[PDB]
Amino acid sequence: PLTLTAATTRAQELRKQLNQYSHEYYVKDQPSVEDYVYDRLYKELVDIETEFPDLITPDSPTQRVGGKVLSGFEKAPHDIPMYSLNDGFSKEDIFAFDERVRKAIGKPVAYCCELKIDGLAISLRYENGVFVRGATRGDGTVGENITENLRTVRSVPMRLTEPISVEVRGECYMPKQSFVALNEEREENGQDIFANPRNAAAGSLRQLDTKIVAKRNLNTFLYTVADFGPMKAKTQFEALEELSAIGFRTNPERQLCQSIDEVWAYIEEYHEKRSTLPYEIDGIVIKVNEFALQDELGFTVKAPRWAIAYKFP
Ligand SMILES: NC(=O)c1ccc[n+]([C@@H]2O[C@H](COP(=O)(O)O)[C@@H](O)[C@H]2O)c1
Ligand SMILES: NC(=O)c1cnc(OC2CCCC2)nc1N
Repeated sequence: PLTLTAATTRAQELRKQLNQYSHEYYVKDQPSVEDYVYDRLYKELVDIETEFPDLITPDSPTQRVGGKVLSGFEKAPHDIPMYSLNDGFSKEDIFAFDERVRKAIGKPVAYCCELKIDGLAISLRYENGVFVRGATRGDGTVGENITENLRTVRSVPMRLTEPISVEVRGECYMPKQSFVALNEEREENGQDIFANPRNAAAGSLRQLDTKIVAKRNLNTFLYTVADFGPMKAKTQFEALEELSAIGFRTNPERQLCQSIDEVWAYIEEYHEKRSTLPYEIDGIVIKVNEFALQDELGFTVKAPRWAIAYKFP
């Protein structure tokens, strides 16, 4: 037989090994083991959880399939507000942004450049390493609590590597290939298609039945922390490294540019690589890298003064 005692220990072992495999596959996009190895262990875990349902834990990989059905979403306040971004549309707009930054700071300034992921802004809160809240940006100060749905998003860690208390923010999006596939499925079932993957991702995260959301193939890129916790980064480039280090999925295409000249070249570089990417972007986000200089520039009412988004038409 398998006793409750033996199963309690073995279950944790399985959770640890499977989540590590899930990390490599969904977060690093680089699995280490063949699928059949994962499926075999996963099946063993499912058997144990079926026999002893009390052994089911929130960080168990079986829970990714969802199950809960909400009546509605609760309000999710952001005490550290989630701002939006000021826009630029021309090479002149970007150089003018740089001129304003140098005027305010008084010296040449480095920019961390990121692809602008076209999706839904999310905030992920963790207590002692445990996922405890997921939320939409909403209006910047109050969004929707979509914790249950984001449990189904495989790149989102249910328990972090270290027991750290942090809230991080990024983009949840639907990959192109999944957008294509979902719309076909809607065509088959007599449904209106989504106009674009941004809309598909937003309609997905608005679903109240978490079982549907788990089927929707959503993914994430994290790019900032609202509350730092123990985190050590002093620059945006450092933050992105640290975010990867504690277990989040980050976008590999960011670059540290030491002149506005390098910024526009980045912009031209990816303005064309755009088509080759598995996800949609609507532009590029230019951030003053040093956090000390970001604080110095501060925020307007709408947006940070230390950033600008170059939009593609
Ligand atoms: N490390 C791996 O090879 C790995 C990890 C997670 C999921 N998968 C694959 O993804 C598919 C669905 O798995 P999950 O819904 O449990 O994530 C399965 O076919 C599974 O084999 C593979
Ligand atoms: N859509 C994106 O990919 C994206 C959006 N926003 C930001 O930075 C904002 C975060 C709060 C102040 C600057 N970075 C991004 N990469």
